[PDB]
Amino acid sequence: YSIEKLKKEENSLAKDYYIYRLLEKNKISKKDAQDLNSHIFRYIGKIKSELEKIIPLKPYINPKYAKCYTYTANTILDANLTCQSVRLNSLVFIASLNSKDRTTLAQTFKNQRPDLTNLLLAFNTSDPMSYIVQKEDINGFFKLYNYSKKYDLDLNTSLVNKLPNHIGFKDFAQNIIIKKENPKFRHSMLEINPENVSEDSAFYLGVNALTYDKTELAYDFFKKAAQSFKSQSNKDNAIFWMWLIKNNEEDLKTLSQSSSLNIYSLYAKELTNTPFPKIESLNPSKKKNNFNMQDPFAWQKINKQIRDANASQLDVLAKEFDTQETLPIYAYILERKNNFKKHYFIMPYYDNIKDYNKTRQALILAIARQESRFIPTAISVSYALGMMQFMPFLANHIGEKELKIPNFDQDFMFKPEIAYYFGNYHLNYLESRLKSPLFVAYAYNGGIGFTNRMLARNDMFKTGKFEPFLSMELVPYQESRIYGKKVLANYIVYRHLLNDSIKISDIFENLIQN
Ligand SMILES: CC(=O)N[C@H]1[C@H](O[C@H]2[C@H]3C[C@H]4[C@@H]2OC(=O)[C@H]4C3)O[C@H](CO)[C@@H](O)[C@@H]1O
Repeated sequence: YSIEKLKKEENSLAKDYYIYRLLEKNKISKKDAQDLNSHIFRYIGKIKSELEKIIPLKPYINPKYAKCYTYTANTILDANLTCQSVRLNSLVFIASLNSKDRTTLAQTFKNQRPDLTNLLLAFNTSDPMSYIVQKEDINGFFKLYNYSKKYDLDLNTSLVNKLPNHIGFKDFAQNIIIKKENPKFRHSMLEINPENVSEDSAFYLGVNALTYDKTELAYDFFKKAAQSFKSQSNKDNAIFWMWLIKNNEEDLKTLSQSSSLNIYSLYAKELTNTPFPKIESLNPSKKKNNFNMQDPFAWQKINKQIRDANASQLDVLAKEFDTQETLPIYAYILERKNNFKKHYFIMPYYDNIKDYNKTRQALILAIARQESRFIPTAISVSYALGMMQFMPFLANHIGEKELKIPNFDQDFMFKPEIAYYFGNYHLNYLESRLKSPLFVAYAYNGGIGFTNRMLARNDMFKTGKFEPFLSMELVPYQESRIYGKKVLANYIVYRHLLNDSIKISDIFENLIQN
């Protein structure tokens, strides 16, 4: 489709994908690209940097403060007082000034903006973080952390307990704990009162406390996380820790009776001889309908209707799409429609995988459920394609160089036959090197480079009191940490449905290297 037909379609990730594809093939003229900013659902990342190679946009700065960016560190004392304050938002700017000008600007600002005063005087020292910490300036602490992550220093109880009141705190704690940077910051965060944190912050501080073997503080942190978490999956992750640390059976019972199906609730059910949860069964009699499951545009359309529906338009959609041909959509609508209380694990386009061994089938289906919910024409924000969410680099390399498919286009990933076959091929490569389906899941999402780098560390997936569950919490990419846990649960479930059950404790045992 030409840029002109693309312009007639609604903004969406599909449209973006296709505009990107013209860009990468250099088929968009400077003229085509004029009105094109209005035609991009999500102007971030690749399509942005690619369209800015044609029409650079170097904006934007408000007409108000335009005079203010005509001054440099050399001429800043000639600037009016508003301009002075604007430029001092940048800690790099402040670092650029000489110390005489910092002293002067610091006196100007001590009345109305002592935040500025403190940063100004801080950069007149060999250690700005220490100066800020001594003044207990919370806003300054975070501006310094964002400016430079290499500042590290011990923080007292008074101070650490103020940090969680700032929006930066969560990202700050997550980062330094899973990356294992700022050891003095980490050690100091052992004195945060659990009362003062909640949710993810509380959870990550529980993980922190485990790493220093402070199991009491860890429980309190995990407990506070259990009581505050919005989603049940996260509550469960926290209840599981509560149990592992103390071993109260009230905790494990709550976890075995969870409405959320996840690895922690599954493991707990196994440990308590609780029966496997009820998996729905969808077998629509209706054979097909009008809907083109191979049209990416139709999907994005119907996907917006499903998202933006009262739980009553849903029942109109559910019935419209209650067919064998639109089964993946049916299950998608149903999942939302029953408020995520029912467990849907379909096996669509099964003829394409029925001749693989059942353990392989489970792995493929588990990946596809998380990647796509089995939507053939699914496109991610990084433009990963189809049910198995292949990046176009990898899809083209497999399809052109390896499997030598004739007339291979990357849009072939929209075909179930192909998605499942390339999925099988790529998983074969990963399994043969990594073995565990959890490790395979990490590498399917984050690449095998990152996974091998992680497994080579001697603090990851080794033996230890709290292993392998602690390592699972310390996987360094957030997206991959979450992905693994989910795909693993999907794997258990699908092995079960396939009559190829495995104890999840068996999976956890083979995560440890001896
Ligand atoms: C289409 C899409 O955005 N897919 C992405 C996937 O997101 C799914 C999840 C979260 C949403 C999204 O599409 C769905 O149907 C739900 C299941 O997440 C993965 C990382 O975990 C991504 O690797 C994958 O590309």
